[PDB]
Amino acid sequence: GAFLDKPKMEKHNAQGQGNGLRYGLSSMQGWRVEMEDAHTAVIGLPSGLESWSFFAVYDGHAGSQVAKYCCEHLLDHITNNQDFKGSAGAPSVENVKNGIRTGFLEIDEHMRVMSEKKHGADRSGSTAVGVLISPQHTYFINCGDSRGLLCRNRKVHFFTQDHKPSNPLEKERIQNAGGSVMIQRVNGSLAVSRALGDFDYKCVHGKGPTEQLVSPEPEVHDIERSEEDDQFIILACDGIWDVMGNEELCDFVRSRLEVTDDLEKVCNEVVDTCLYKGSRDNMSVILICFPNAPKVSPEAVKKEAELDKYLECRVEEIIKGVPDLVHVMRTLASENIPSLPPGGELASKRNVIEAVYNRLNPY
Ligand SMILES: [Mn+2]
Ligand SMILES: [Mn+2]
Repeated sequence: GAFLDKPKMEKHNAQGQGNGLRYGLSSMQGWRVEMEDAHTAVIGLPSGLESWSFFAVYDGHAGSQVAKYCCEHLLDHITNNQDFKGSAGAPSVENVKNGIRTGFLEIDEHMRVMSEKKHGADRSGSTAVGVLISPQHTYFINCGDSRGLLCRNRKVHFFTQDHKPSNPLEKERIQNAGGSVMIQRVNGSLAVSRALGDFDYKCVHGKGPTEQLVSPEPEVHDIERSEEDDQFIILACDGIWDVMGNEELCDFVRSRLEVTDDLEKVCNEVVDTCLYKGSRDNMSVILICFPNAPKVSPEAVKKEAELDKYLECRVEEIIKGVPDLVHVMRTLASENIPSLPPGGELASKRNVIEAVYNRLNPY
């Protein structure tokens, strides 16, 4: 159980475009000794689902094996089961909703036999959150305390409910399986009540797969798509949500979008803003934009240039002693500066403040 001396801030990104979608993503190790986050991003799906897309963030615990496996294989376990292909024509809401349940339980069990057969030593587990997007529906999927949300019409239209042990239904299940919730943890150890893997928590004799201490059962929500009102979707692991709320991040992402159409950069900003707000976990963000996502605005760009220039002068004028960056940040915060990005605050502006500090105090 360890942190690094200094955070690994190297971004891993991806992007793509298709089916009237644009997407960006950013993943960062941060203060943690390991990177155990994984993700999927694919526009255009096999077997006659060309117009479908799928995205997901996977937050691994006690190693990355479960996450990494899910990130390569969860999609086919979901679409290649009889429940997903039940009816004859294109799959229905129930086909999709059940297909995901079956796909989740079947990959979990599949990993359990692989781990048994090969004598595997890892005792890892993983959250999953994502959307499966059809020409007319966004199907949110959640299993764990990773979280996604839909921004529609400038507002938080929907978000996923984190599976926490102390949530009433999860508490009920955990107790009926002969465990308890201590403070916020399953038997005082595990911070999530749902996850793939974690097989040591799925050994309760004579209880179903979905009635163990930790369930792999997903929660699925069908939201009907809205060409006119749908703006963007954020998926991210708990490393983000720990330090930003739904509305905030939603307002922040908007404010960034009005400045770039570069989505990897928007995801970098979210991730950095969070590290600077105190987050010490691995972080991974996916941003998927619909055609009526916020547009780059000339005025917004100008306002950011003006703010940036202002922040640069404030840094120099403060330097006059020679205070360190931590102290300059302190002074700047005490100045109560207007027009900082919404949700992001001073933290979302540290990269500008620090490059300036470095220009003026390089040694
Ligand atoms: Mn993790
Ligand atoms: Mn995490």
